[PDB]
Amino acid sequence: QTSCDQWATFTGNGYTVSNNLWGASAGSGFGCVTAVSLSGGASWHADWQWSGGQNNVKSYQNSQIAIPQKRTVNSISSMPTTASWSYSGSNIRANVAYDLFTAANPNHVTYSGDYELMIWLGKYGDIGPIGSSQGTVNVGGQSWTLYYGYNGAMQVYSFVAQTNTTNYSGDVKNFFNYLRDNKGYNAAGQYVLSYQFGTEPFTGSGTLNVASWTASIN
Ligand SMILES: *[C@@H]1O[C@H](CO)[C@@H](O)[C@H](O)[C@H]1NC(C)=O
Repeated sequence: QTSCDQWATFTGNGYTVSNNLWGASAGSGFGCVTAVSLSGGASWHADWQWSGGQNNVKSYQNSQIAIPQKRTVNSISSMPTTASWSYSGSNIRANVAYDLFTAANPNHVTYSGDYELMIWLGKYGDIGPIGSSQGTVNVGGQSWTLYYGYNGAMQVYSFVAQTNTTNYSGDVKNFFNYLRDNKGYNAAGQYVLSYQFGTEPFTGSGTLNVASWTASIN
């Protein structure tokens, strides 16, 4: 279905599509989400138009998978995912990214945590991730510009693709493994609270079409 309501969600078959316009207050405009199909993955698209709040994210329209029982990062064997998307619009200042929160407390709220892991498959405009660049890193056979910094008490790591990656296939476990082995990330004690994919827009007008998205925890 379709909806532009601030907190609309469409759930089914282990997937949830959310408008999640948490930053609508920061500007003028709208955001709508359309869930086409949630069978064997999520096919959907987000449409929006925003002005004002130059560097304030207006929302994170996204698709995510249900996680019945939280497990530690190290205990998980693989977190495979595939994504086929495209962005159209004008003066697009936004990204396309996976978003995952982890915390030592397995019952932690799922929209935040000790850490936030982002994987930006796309980056439009002069927008910037939380923190500062830590340089280039290789994960899953692809190069990424890694960003790190605090957003309050929470630590945020953002792996930003160096070219828009519209057809992606990877294992999120590779990213956690990188942090565990290079940043002292406590993979043994951190639980994966969420596994999401969507777009954080700032200004402009755009439509993120997600022809296909799959994600799972094994
Ligand atoms: C993604 O595509 C837009 C539009 O061509 C471009 O401006 C931007 O630099 C690209 N981003 C990356 C990470 O290549």
